[PDB]
Amino acid sequence: RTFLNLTKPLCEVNSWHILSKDNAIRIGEDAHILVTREPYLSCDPQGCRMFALSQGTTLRGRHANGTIHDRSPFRALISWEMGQAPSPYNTRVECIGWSSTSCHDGMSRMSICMSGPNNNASAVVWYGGRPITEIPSWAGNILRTQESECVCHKGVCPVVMTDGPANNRAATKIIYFKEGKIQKIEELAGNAQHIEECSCYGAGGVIKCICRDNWKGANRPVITIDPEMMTHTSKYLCSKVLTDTSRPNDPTNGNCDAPITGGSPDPGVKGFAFLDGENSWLGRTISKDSRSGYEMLKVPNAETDIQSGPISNQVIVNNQNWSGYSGAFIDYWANKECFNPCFYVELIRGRPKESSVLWTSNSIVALCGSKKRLGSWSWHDGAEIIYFE
Amino acid sequence: RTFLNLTKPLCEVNSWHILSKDNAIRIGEDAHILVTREPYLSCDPQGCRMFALSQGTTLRGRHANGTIHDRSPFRALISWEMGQAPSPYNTRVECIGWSSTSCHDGMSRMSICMSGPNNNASAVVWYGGRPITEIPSWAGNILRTQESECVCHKGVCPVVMTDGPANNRAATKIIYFKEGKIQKIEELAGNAQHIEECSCYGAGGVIKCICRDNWKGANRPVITIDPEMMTHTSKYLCSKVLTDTSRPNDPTNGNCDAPITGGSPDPGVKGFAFLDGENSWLGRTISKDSRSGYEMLKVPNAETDIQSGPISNQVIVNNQNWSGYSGAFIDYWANKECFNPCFYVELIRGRPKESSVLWTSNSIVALCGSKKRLGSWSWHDGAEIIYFE
Amino acid sequence: RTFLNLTKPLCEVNSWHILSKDNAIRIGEDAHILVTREPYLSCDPQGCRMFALSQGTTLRGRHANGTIHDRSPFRALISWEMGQAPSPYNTRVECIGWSSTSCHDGMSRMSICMSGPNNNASAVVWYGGRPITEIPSWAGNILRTQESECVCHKGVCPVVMTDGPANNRAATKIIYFKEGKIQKIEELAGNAQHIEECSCYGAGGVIKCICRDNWKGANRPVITIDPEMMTHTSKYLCSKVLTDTSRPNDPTNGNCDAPITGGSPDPGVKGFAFLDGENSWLGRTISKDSRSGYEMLKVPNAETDIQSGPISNQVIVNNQNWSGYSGAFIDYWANKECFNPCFYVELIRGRPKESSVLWTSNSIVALCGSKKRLGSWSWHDGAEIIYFE
Amino acid sequence: RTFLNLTKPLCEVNSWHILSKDNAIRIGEDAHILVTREPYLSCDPQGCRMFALSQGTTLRGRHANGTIHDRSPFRALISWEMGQAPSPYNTRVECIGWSSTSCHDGMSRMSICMSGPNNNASAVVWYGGRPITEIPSWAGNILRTQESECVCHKGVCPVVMTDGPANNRAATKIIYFKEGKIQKIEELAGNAQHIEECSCYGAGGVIKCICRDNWKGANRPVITIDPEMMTHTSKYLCSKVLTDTSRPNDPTNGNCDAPITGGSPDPGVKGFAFLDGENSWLGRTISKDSRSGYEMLKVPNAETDIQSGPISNQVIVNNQNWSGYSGAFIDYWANKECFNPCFYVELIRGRPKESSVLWTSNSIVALCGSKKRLGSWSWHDGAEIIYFE
Ligand SMILES: *[C@@H]1O[C@H](CO)[C@@H](O[C@@H]2O[C@H](CO)[C@@H](O[C@@H]3O[C@H](CO)[C@@H](O)[C@H](O)[C@@H]3O)[C@H](O)[C@H]2NC(C)=O)[C@H](O)[C@H]1NC(C)=O
Ligand SMILES: *[C@@H]1O[C@H](CO)[C@@H](O[C@@H]2O[C@H](CO)[C@@H](O)[C@H](O)[C@H]2NC(C)=O)[C@H](O)[C@H]1NC(C)=O
Ligand SMILES: CC(=O)N[C@H]1[C@H]([C@H](O)[C@H](O)CO)O[C@@](O)(C(=O)O)C[C@@H]1O
Ligand SMILES: CC(=O)N[C@H]1[C@H]([C@H](O)[C@H](O)CO)O[C@@](O)(C(=O)O)C[C@@H]1O
Ligand SMILES: CC(=O)N[C@H]1[C@H]([C@H](O)[C@H](O)CO)O[C@@](O)(C(=O)O)C[C@@H]1O
Ligand SMILES: CC(=O)N[C@H]1[C@H]([C@H](O)[C@H](O)CO)O[C@@](O)(C(=O)O)C[C@@H]1O
Ligand SMILES: CC(=O)N[C@H]1[C@H]([C@H](O)[C@H](O)CO)O[C@@](O)(C(=O)O)C[C@@H]1O
Ligand SMILES: CC(=O)N[C@H]1[C@H]([C@H](O)[C@H](O)CO)O[C@@](O)(C(=O)O)C[C@@H]1O
Ligand SMILES: CC(=O)N[C@H]1[C@H]([C@H](O)[C@H](O)CO)O[C@@](O)(C(=O)O)C[C@@H]1O
Ligand SMILES: CC(=O)N[C@H]1[C@H]([C@H](O)[C@H](O)CO)O[C@@](O)(C(=O)O)C[C@@H]1O
Ligand SMILES: *[C@@H]1O[C@H](CO)[C@@H](O)[C@H](O)[C@H]1NC(C)=O
Ligand SMILES: *[C@@H]1O[C@H](CO)[C@@H](O)[C@H](O)[C@H]1NC(C)=O
Ligand SMILES: *[C@@H]1O[C@H](CO)[C@@H](O)[C@H](O)[C@H]1NC(C)=O
Ligand SMILES: *[C@@H]1O[C@H](CO)[C@@H](O)[C@H](O)[C@H]1NC(C)=O
Ligand SMILES: [Ca+2]
Ligand SMILES: [Ca+2]
Ligand SMILES: [Ca+2]
Ligand SMILES: [Ca+2]
Repeated sequence: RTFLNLTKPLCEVNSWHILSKDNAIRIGEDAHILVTREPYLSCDPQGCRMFALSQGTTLRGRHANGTIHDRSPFRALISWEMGQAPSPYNTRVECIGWSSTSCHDGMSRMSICMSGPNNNASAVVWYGGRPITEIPSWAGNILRTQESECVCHKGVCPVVMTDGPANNRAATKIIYFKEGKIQKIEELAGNAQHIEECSCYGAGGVIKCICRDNWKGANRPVITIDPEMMTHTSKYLCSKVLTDTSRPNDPTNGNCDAPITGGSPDPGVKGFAFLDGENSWLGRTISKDSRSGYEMLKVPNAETDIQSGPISNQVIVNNQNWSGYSGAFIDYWANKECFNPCFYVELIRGRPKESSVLWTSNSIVALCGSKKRLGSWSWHDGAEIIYFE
Repeated sequence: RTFLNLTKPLCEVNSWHILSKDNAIRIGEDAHILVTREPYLSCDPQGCRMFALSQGTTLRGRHANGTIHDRSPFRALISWEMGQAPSPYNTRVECIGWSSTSCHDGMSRMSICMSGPNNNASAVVWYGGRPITEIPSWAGNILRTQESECVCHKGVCPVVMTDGPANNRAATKIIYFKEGKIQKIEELAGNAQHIEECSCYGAGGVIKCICRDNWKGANRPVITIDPEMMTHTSKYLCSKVLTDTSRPNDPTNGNCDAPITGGSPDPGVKGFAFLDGENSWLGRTISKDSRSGYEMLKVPNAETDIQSGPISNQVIVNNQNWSGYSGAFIDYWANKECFNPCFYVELIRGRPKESSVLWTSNSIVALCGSKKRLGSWSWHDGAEIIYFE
Repeated sequence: RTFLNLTKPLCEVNSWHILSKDNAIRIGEDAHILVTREPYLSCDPQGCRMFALSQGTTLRGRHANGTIHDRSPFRALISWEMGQAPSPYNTRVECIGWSSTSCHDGMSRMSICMSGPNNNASAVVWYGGRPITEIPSWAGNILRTQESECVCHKGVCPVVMTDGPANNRAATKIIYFKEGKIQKIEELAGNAQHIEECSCYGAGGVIKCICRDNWKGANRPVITIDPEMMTHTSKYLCSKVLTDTSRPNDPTNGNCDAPITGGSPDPGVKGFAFLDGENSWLGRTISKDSRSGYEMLKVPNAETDIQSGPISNQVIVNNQNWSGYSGAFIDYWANKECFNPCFYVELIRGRPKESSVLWTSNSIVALCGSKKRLGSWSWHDGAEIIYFE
Repeated sequence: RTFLNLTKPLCEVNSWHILSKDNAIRIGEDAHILVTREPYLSCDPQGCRMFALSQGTTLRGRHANGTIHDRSPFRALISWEMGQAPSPYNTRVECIGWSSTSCHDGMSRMSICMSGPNNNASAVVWYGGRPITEIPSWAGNILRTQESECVCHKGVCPVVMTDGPANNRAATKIIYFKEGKIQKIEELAGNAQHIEECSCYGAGGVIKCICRDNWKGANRPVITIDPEMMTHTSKYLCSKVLTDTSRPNDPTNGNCDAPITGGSPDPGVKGFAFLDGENSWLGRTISKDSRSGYEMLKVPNAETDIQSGPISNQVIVNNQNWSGYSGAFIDYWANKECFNPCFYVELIRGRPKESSVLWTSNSIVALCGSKKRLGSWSWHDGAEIIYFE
């Protein structure tokens, strides 16, 4: 019917309610479920779908062996009806490659996938299921993007992409698309020193992207995008509550304008946050060292006050269970007068933390905000690894 | 499309014709069929569909082991095309949780699931495939609901929920919904002493819910709802013909206002009845001790006459086979001048009655009223347990 | 969309071309294929589907064992997109039971199934996917029907049914439906002495049904129905070319008005022919004793001349391979000025002919006429029974 | 919705971007994937689909054994959503047989399959999912066609067919269709000496077909068709860059009007090229002897200059991996002012090159033109033959 406008404010959030869970690993023990990683969700005027990067093999298949590997010619972005597990019989192939993003502009879905060798990858940008535009690498070092949904306003959909070293300064750009065609390209500007795997959402005409600094900061960079002017600024989350993985203990003060460093042994993980003054929530793994457990912390003024701490918390996945990437999404077409925050968490099973199996895959759980105070429990993966031995 | 208005009477019923049967256990022995329980059926303007709570594993998979357990973070309400068996490939996830209800108001389907730990469950109410409202536990003891369809009139859909002990006085409420939003909440009133798992149907502007008293009565409670004023009354089925399971022999007289006690060893099962004067039918298991066999009895005036007995009978499942839950639905959108009574019977296989397997699951059979005098036979499950050993 | 009128003549047929083949057994050896029997095809404004009675188990499943049995509470009529093999994932349940018919009247599809014990069966008649009418057994002996498509004219669809012994005089009726409601019922009239499994088609306002006399005749009965007046007559195929299975050698003369006896060891099989003066074709098995091979014979005047012999032939399945039931259907909605005859052949595999396995099932092949002189080859099933040992 | 016409010019092409890949052998090691060969892709106003000839058994099934054999009554043309692997659950049967072509005219799709014994084969021509025409073998020796998409202009769709010897002079015709009806038949004319398996595309009101001369030449025949006059001419690709398989080294000059002999040990393979002045590209396998590797060569004026050589190259499948047939297609309904070239490569696994398994099958990769300078990597099949032993 119409191009989506981001005019609505964000809903008040006081707790999180379950939206969907696919139990993909429990089911994939017997049924023919695709191996995946890097999942997310995205909505359109008719409902929500799950997305992820297949590895082009089933979980029980002998080719599941060696699926710790991030990049091959056999991966592809695939989408399916929210709640089902991803099989070869229920999935649509959005595009071919090993890094992706996707979003619907109110009229049609744009989907983007990078593929190719490390020194020569390229993106193919699709719209309405047809390929529209190709983008070659500009720094010859693994051209990559969000791994969760992008956001559109009046037909303009910004996408953050990076090309360059994972462990040093790199070349990030924001590309503004309309119907899959490049409208403008900007070089990253501001105080964020390294940008990866941006988790983005919109409200009141503004798009905010909470990302992964894989170089220095255990605090997460924040890009603020104006989709009408097609301009942006960048900096860090102000809060002393650090939310990247492999982080040190939370300091006495955060820093709005420079990375807070430290932690061991990993340099980062995709994550997210909703930032709306008092109404601010940050997610993070529970363990400061590894991708284990997951908590949501309500931290008033996190985007602007270096002394902000948590006033409430919700365990999403207990610390005895494995988590992974986490990213934001919103059902912008809800029949509501405010945009209601949602998020998912990738439940990674297999290697390298579970090395008694030869594969690496995941399942999905997703939740959405509530104004009420709802009880909670842990929504871990649920599969028994001994069954796959 | 318009709102369903309950303007028509019940059709006359003199026997029952076969509507559907999914043979899920038979087919699940090889093809990839999800483990379920608490199934049911519900219709809309286009047709009827089957529903149940998945356990988030297939029947031959290793995770089927332990599915006797009722509540987990891996259960969800799923629905599918009537007659098909539920596989991971042909089921839509309606909501996540371990107790549910659903119904179509003539415009869209409302679905409701409860999830969470015992002392802190919440319901999420969906409308048109999107989440609308959340309701937290009010008594801190397994908030739960019907396990069969709800019924709407002019957009108003009442739901019965209980929170509190299973073996003592609890806190039942009736919640009136419209487009997923709460219109009114009433506390349970009248002579019913305990309320669970109501099976409801509509005719002539009036909604009747036949329930499970898990505390005292082997006679079933009956709530009568007026969807327009949003008020109700409650009492017991008067008839001496007892229909709950683990019940004593039928006494000389029933009791309209108080429970008839006795029976061993189990406190109750979900069941149903159609109450319409002379045109009244009661379902029950054939065995008075176990969930085995299933019979329909025409007992005129069962609703109001403590002396009422059966005038005809129809065996639905012979007493050499396992039954389970049973509930009501109607195709309110049929091209008829009256509303024709339908019902389903859950056919439970595995534990605890068949402990040579490690799982528990169910198939479905469903039948509807006929004014003719149709022959009958047993519609048992039909799987051979030894093939699963 | 309007009601189909049989306003057109039969196309001239000089040859038969391949329309569809599902190869269900070859595929069912590994993938999850439902056991069936008694298949057929039926078309509507949009296309053609295949139909069959499922046994409620896959072919490699342990419940395939014992599927020689014709009647059980686990059978159902299922329909699927023409060409595919029937799996639990791509099949629609039309109705429940162990004998059926189905046809489209231009607006919606009517499907009918009979179920129940031998001395008490009943038919349920469906229209647009809803139950409309119920019909109790009238002779207390396996109420049963065509096992191929019925035909409609101005919204009236006649159906031929039989109740009574298989080896003696039985009671056959013609029931005329309109949107699944009974318009009129007639007892069988004329000189056919027993009727079973009618294969019917329409042309120039007249319905012809070629049937199976299971009692005495190796020649097949023919019923001619006028769908506007709702009347019929009956007799036998006049040709000396006998086409039932288990027949004696063709005699010097046929018999229009009485059965011709003889044949070992089978009392009959479902069959068909198209009867149109010089343009007339008779199907039959190649073997006179058994369900083996299949051939099409152009026998001018077979309907009126006891001396009529073949002038052209086409082998459809060679005599080293198993056949089964056969029946007529036509795509009444084709973009052609005449109605072109089509037919299928059921290819039975397993018991009793192939007793090294425990099951009985089938695949399908279908063909339609051509005015050209096309070459041909055998379309046998194609599976290797050793693979299932 | 209208008849497509071919007035637009070909897009400029400087490199090739990934369009789709199905990973069928990888996924079919465990999931239930049909065995195929002779694939291609074809598009319509809604998108693009993959096509291939099934062998009517899955890859892991016992009936896979023996699938090197080309012709059987079990083969059929199947199509499915682009990117998925072909299983029994998501594939549409287009027509029955062992050699095919198909294409959409902007209103509906035409599909053609040949079937039958070597000496008496026949083609059935389908339009909009309905059979329209049959055509008998004229030379009595494996009537056969393109094995990739045909092309349409203003309702007229030409198709190239051959009947006659594989290793000598044969009888090739062009038949012109409109809604499945024959508008004209022509004998092959011009200097091409033998024609098989033409790969065709349209531009500037003209259709060019790049074929396989199986008789003498390692250079490829080129048939130029005018779909308005319904007439054609023929000769050979002029370039010294030879593109058929089993070919000698490239000579110093090609030959426009006669075959260039040599190569061992195979007489040819299906291949393609796009011919547009300086904007011309030729595909071929990397190995001169065998179906291994695959490369794209930009060769300015290949269609007219015998001295023309490559100015740029892109490896599509490396020379350590198996390839196979290759063909052209275009998405004629893209939103662009030019027709952008696309192509596929068939990735043959199993026999005869990999004789440790009993089967032959394939997977698919397809790419399209880019005006940009995109990097590349190999798109080989991906499966480990040792997992099938
Ligand atoms: C039922 O579930 C609800 C929702 O999870 C629980 O409410 C949570 O309760 C904990 C502990 O009472 C609260 O932690 C308070 O947290 C702040 C910030 O972390 C901390 O500074 C305080 O010392 C205190 O621990 C948490 O805020 C609250 N989360 C909510 C309401 O979202 C409730 O406890 C559960 N009820 C039962 C009976 O288990
Ligand atoms: C055929 O089925 C019908 C329907 O169930 C049977 O009719 C019932 O008859 C029994 C025995 O007289 C009564 O107790 C029931 O009240 C009747 N029930 C209904 C629903 O009508 C009939 O008995 C069966 N006939 C045979 C020969 O078995
Ligand atoms: C294209 C690509 O390789 N993406 C990968 C990125 C980057 O490798 C790192 O963020 C370092 O840049 O993150 C992962 O490796 C990771 O941390 O689990 C997974 C993901 O597949
Ligand atoms: C899922 C899991 O077991 N997490 C455990 C982790 C991991 O074992 C290590 O991080 C792996 O190196 O160790 C902890 O000390 C932690 O980090 O909180 C306890 C936690 O329960
Ligand atoms: C929410 C929940 O656990 N519901 C369960 C109820 C309750 O146990 C009783 O109604 C007592 O409240 O009945 C069952 O357990 C049962 O008897 O088979 C099944 C069902 O899953
Ligand atoms: C399915 C089945 O076998 N049911 C039988 C049951 C069960 O064996 C017990 O309930 C097990 O506890 O026992 C009966 O006496 C009964 O309950 O009526 C007879 C009935 O045939
Ligand atoms: C309802 C029913 O059982 N129909 C069956 C009929 C009857 O046996 C005969 O027509 C005698 O009435 O034919 C079969 O048995 C047969 O010959 O293979 C198959 C079919 O299932
Ligand atoms: C499929 C097959 O082998 N059919 C053969 C049959 C069967 O073997 C017998 O009917 C077994 O009862 O026997 C024939 O004489 C016949 O009936 O025509 C020859 C035919 O080739
Ligand atoms: C109908 C048919 O058999 N087509 C086959 C053709 C012809 O055999 C040859 O082109 C010689 O005519 O090509 C193949 O054999 C081949 O070379 O791989 C495969 C294909 O199945
Ligand atoms: C996939 C593969 O292994 N290809 C190899 C082939 C084949 O082994 C032979 O053609 C088998 O006949 O041999 C080569 O010399 C060639 O043809 O270029 C090297 C190439 O790497
Ligand atoms: C797994 O892959 C490794 C390396 O590719 C190989 O050595 C090993 O044999 C494979 N293991 C299995 C169980 O397939
Ligand atoms: C079944 O589950 C129990 C408890 O988790 C476990 O001890 C046992 O090993 C499992 N048995 C099988 C056969 O998987
Ligand atoms: C070709 O199609 C275009 C677009 O619909 C149309 O404008 C044009 O008239 C057509 N050309 C011819 C020659 O039919
Ligand atoms: C494969 O087919 C051949 C020839 O039909 C046969 O000899 C052999 O037994 C079959 N092999 C297998 C493993 O089935
Ligand atoms: Ca970091
Ligand atoms: Ca009770
Ligand atoms: Ca007979
Ligand atoms: Ca050649």
